[PDB]
Amino acid sequence: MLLSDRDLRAEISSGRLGIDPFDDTLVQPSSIDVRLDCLFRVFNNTRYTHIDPAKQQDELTSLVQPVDGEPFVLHPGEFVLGSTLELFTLPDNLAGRLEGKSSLGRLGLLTHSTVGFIDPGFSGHITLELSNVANLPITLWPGMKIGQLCMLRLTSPSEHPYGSSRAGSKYQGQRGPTPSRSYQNFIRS
Amino acid sequence: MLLSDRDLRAEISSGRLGIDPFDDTLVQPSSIDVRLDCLFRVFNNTRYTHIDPAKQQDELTSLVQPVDGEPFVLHPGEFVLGSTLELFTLPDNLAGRLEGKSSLGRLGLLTHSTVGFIDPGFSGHITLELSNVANLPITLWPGMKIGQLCMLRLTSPSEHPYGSSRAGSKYQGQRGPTPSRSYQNFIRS
Amino acid sequence: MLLSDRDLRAEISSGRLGIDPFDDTLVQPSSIDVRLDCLFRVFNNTRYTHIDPAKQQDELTSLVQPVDGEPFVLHPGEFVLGSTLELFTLPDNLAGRLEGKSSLGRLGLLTHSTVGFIDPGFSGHITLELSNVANLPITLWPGMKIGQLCMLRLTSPSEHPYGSSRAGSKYQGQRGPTPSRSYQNFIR
Amino acid sequence: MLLSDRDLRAEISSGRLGIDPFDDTLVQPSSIDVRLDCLFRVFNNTRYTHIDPAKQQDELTSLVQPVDGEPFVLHPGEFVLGSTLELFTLPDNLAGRLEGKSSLGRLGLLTHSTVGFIDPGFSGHITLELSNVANLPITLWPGMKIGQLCMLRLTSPSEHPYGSSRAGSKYQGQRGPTPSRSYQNFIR
Amino acid sequence: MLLSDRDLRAEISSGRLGIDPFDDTLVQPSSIDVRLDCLFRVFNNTRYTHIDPAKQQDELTSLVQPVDGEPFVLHPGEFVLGSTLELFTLPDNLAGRLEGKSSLGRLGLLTHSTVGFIDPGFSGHITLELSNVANLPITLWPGMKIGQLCMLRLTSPSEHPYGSSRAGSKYQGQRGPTPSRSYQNFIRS
Amino acid sequence: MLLSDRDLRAEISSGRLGIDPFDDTLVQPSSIDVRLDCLFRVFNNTRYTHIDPAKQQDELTSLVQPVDGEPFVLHPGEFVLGSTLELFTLPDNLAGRLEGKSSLGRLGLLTHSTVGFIDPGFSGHITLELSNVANLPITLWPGMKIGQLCMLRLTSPSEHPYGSSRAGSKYQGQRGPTPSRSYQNFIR
Ligand SMILES: Cc1cn([C@H]2C[C@H](O)[C@@H](COP(=O)(O)OP(=O)(O)OP(=O)(O)O)O2)c(=O)[nH]c1=O
Ligand SMILES: Cc1cn([C@H]2C[C@H](O)[C@@H](COP(=O)(O)OP(=O)(O)OP(=O)(O)O)O2)c(=O)[nH]c1=O
Ligand SMILES: Cc1cn([C@H]2C[C@H](O)[C@@H](COP(=O)(O)OP(=O)(O)OP(=O)(O)O)O2)c(=O)[nH]c1=O
Ligand SMILES: Cc1cn([C@H]2C[C@H](O)[C@@H](COP(=O)(O)OP(=O)(O)OP(=O)(O)O)O2)c(=O)[nH]c1=O
Ligand SMILES: Cc1cn([C@H]2C[C@H](O)[C@@H](COP(=O)(O)OP(=O)(O)OP(=O)(O)O)O2)c(=O)[nH]c1=O
Ligand SMILES: Cc1cn([C@H]2C[C@H](O)[C@@H](COP(=O)(O)OP(=O)(O)OP(=O)(O)O)O2)c(=O)[nH]c1=O
Ligand SMILES: [Mg+2]
Ligand SMILES: [Mg+2]
Ligand SMILES: [Mg+2]
Ligand SMILES: [Mg+2]
Ligand SMILES: [Mg+2]
Ligand SMILES: [Mg+2]
Ligand SMILES: [Mg+2]
Repeated sequence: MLLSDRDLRAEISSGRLGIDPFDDTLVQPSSIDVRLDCLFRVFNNTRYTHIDPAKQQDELTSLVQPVDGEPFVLHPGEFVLGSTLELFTLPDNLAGRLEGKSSLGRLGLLTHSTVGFIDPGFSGHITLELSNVANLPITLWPGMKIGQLCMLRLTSPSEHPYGSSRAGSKYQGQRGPTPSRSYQNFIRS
Repeated sequence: MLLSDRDLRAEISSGRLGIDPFDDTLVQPSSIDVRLDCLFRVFNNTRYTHIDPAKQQDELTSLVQPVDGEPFVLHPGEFVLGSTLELFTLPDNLAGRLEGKSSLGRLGLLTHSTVGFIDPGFSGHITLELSNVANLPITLWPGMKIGQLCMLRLTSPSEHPYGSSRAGSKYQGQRGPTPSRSYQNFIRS
Repeated sequence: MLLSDRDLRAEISSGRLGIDPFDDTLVQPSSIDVRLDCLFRVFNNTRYTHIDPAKQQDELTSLVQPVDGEPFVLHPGEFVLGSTLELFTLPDNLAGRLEGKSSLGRLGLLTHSTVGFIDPGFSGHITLELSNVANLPITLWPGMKIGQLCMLRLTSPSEHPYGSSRAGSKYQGQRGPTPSRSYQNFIR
Repeated sequence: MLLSDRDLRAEISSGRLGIDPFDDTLVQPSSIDVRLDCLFRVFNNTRYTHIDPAKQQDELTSLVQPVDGEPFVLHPGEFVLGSTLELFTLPDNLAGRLEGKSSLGRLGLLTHSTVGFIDPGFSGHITLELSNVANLPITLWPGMKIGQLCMLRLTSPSEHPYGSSRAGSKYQGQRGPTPSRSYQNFIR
Repeated sequence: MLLSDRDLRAEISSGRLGIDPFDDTLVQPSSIDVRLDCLFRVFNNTRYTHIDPAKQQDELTSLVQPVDGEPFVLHPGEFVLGSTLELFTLPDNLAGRLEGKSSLGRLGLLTHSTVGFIDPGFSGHITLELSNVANLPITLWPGMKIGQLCMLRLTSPSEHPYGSSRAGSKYQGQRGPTPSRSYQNFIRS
Repeated sequence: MLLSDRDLRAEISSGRLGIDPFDDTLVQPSSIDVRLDCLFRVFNNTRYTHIDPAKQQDELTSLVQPVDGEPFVLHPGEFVLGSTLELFTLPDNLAGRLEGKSSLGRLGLLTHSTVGFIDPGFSGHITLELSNVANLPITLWPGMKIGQLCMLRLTSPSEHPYGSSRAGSKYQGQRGPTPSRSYQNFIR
């Protein structure tokens, strides 16, 4: 069951779904448009020879921030991490889905990739995997709309929400473009 | 809540969900298979130096149509825009999700790219961002199944559906592979 | 309507949703984490000049298996097919959605791509389209968590589920990383 | 034996080595700098599925010309054909070698491919295979210096020079960015 | 000083410059056209995580041979190793330079890897680094002309020619597409 | 006319061809092997939208130096600038040609872009355009042999050698991996 605009506003003003800062004009028929932050992470290490999801690789990424008023330039075939301006707090009976915007998709900007679910009980900023598949570089302007977020009802409240210790959650209360933490609790055969 | 085949047909023959032209044999257990049109847009401009979502960039794409009976050839690492053969009209209490087909995915043909939602009240053809990630070119045949569409029930009807002036919608009643219109109402810092 | 952890377990232990082998610690607040198998398919043919979805192209892929304890190395811009360790059986009133994991996405590993739908009544392993978009190769370890699966309620049971002959389904009971079968019943 | 600036000028003003239009300020210590024309060929066909050197493939390329004053934009990983402003006529006792310029190499501009020889007796413009390996598009301005050309003495005059019918030459007197003609006299 | 056709034939028929098999119709005004063999090496290992020129990496390449009458298909952005049909034996007073052919360069086929020089005294087949920069795959036909070879006079014969033990040569008498042997005698800081 | 080993050593020990530091065991039958320095330039700017050879673009590159004993990792499809350990001084009657090494070419390591000419009179280090075309990253070790240099005799001494003001030379006495200076004296 998917929340409409009427029921989204109702969740926000009742304080059960948190969006901060919230702006009413961003509410769309079925979802809410979200905006790009001003910090990015680039993959510009020259020491590592490979990425091993089983190891923590500290210096794999660098923090970059466009000079104010200037854009960040995403080169063709480059991959960077970005963040949402807004902070999201979901209750334990709602699930989120993050999708890109059609306007940007049509330019060749892939805006997350492969990763849907925002878990019930999640609280923090959202990390965005930004990718360019066009043959020109794209200029990203901090504060621009970058994606959109819709809410699904769950059948019943989550027994062990995100951030609870039974779930073993890696990203509760995350801030910037946060690097991968897969080495934590890594399993294999 | 996701509509099954039974309830999809029921929506179509009651005239609340529009598909044109409709073909019953395309209805799947949980979704409906959709077909590729015969118009494409290619990014073959040589004047622009970069893509700026904040500006309208008119001559960024060219319209192309395969000679009849011939295929469109998608080169490895190319990106093109395509369209659906069908025209979709959604009511204000249903939302749509577009996904690729597993048979094509396994060949290295991406269909949706970063984007998912179809808004309640939307009406028109659907633009497809087609990409090739294999190491060989892929021949696309106009009229082929290219993807699939499922419908989600909303919690309550959309207050300000797609195309309504409160939503500020850019694509209502779109026809061919439509270029990006992100410059319209563009916000930033 | 999306099943929570409580209702997922309830489906599994009532035998209506099959996961094999099942492991309870893989159940997440809204979904269940799934693990990578040890067979892959690589696109290393040098005879074909193009891919035609309308023709069956037999030798388009090769089967590869890492030497035991070793990883499979996914090169930047490479595309391979993988499989899930688990075998999934869905009832005819549930649908599934497969998504990647945020920890791996942040590394540049795209796990499926462009396909989300598991059909009511589907039974088999899941084939995964694995892709690397970083500028370094990634080591994939067999048995690692690779993705996650949630379940949606349908409005009513599927009239003609997956694998039923009215649906014309190509992949019922699939085993390894299965090649594309689009040539079957191809329309244009 | 490689001609120096002194001996190059001597060949040009004696009329044995033709450069047209010639400009004396383009002569360098060991070579002569050459300039980019204003016509290009782009590979933007969507009908062909592969390149077969053994077949003539007519519509493989399109002719493009920047609007006057504007640059041609070479995208990262694109490949285009260009031409020299100048027309070169070599005698039958000199051979030419074409190389890029270090100022452009350092920007990521590959300017000819993997080819260097200008055969004795060749006459015509030179086709340039232009390539970008940087991560940003490069703007090429018509009339810019794009490469350089030096001359080697042969041990003795060429018995059957370029363009002679015993050599079987495909490109004698070529004009614009000329598409490949490998299908002519193709052996296998 | 560069040998012309006249002086090339004279070297060949005097037995000082060896080409086997020799074909007179391949002699060009300033060079001699050379043909592609029928064995290739592809880089299709999945165990190594990086290339270290300092280590021998045995299974880095696989030997492949087109089925007879069929072509080898070089994919866009692929890199393979090939060989010359001919076996070259240079004297100790001549140097060779290998270059591609203009007809193939214009199709997007790079025939070697930045490499040029063939050393006085060298004897064997030549390994070719084959590369595709077009957006379509190229079909290479065994026995096709693939490049060309000219000869430069040296100021005086080579004191310690190629293959002599003072030179420390890695490839004397090579046969097929031979993998890199840089690990032999590798120096660093 | 191309100098052999015998005549190269003769030029070096007579002081007319400068190599510093020189090492005799690097002299090869027809050329002299050269070694990689320990500074690189990477193209990691995020402000510029395109490369314009006609404008100086200051912050286009960054200086990077591997931690001592560690390698520099060149990623597939990356492009960096490097330098030669040695400093070359050529006389005004010799020309140089730079080429890669076959052992590295076979690994997928491109070592100069399209260029090759070293001008008579040139003095300084040589800037190397390093490129990776394999599907795995390559580790470059500072001090490794990276390329080779041969010498051609000119017909007669250069009238206006490199670095002379008539030639208008941009790179005389260059030190590290020097960025492009094409904007200087740019014509169009
Ligand atoms: C999303 C996904 C599904 N599947 C499985 C579950 C689906 O029910 C099944 C079919 O997916 P479909 O998208 O329906 O594939 P298809 O429509 O091209 O072929 P068919 O005629 O069988 O419908 O494949 C995968 O194997 N891998 C995946 O990544
Ligand atoms: C997912 C998808 C949607 N659509 C259609 C259906 C959506 O209702 C419509 C708009 O999608 P949006 O994602 O909302 O595009 P937008 O937010 O950038 O622009 P707008 O101001 O109009 O909201 O586009 C496509 O054409 N192609 C696609 O791939
Ligand atoms: C989809 C998405 C989610 N998130 C957030 C919301 C999710 O609830 C949270 C974790 O997503 P998960 O997919 O659950 O990541 P994970 O399973 O690898 O790690 P964990 O142990 O924490 O479960 O990350 C992002 O930051 N970026 C994204 O693109
Ligand atoms: C081939 C090569 C030369 N060089 C040196 C030797 C040359 O004498 C010098 C200039 O090469 P040029 O090719 O002449 O560069 P340029 O013509 O663009 O600039 P200029 O005005 O200086 O002529 O650069 C390198 O630094 N790196 C290289 O890869
Ligand atoms: C190197 C080069 C040469 N040329 C010219 C000068 C050469 O003499 C001519 C042919 O080069 P070749 O290398 O001989 O081309 P080819 O052998 O494939 O064809 P042909 O039968 O004519 O020999 O092309 C270019 O146009 N562009 C270039 O980049
Ligand atoms: C240019 C070229 C040369 N060769 C042959 C002829 C050369 O004399 C020989 C070695 O070339 P080199 O460039 O000298 O290779 P190297 O210095 O890395 O190794 P070595 O210790 O043997 O000198 O390889 C090829 O096989 N393929 C080619 O593309
Ligand atoms: Mg929208
Ligand atoms: Mg289906
Ligand atoms: Mg999880
Ligand atoms: Mg110069
Ligand atoms: Mg020729
Ligand atoms: Mg050597
Ligand atoms: Mg060269």
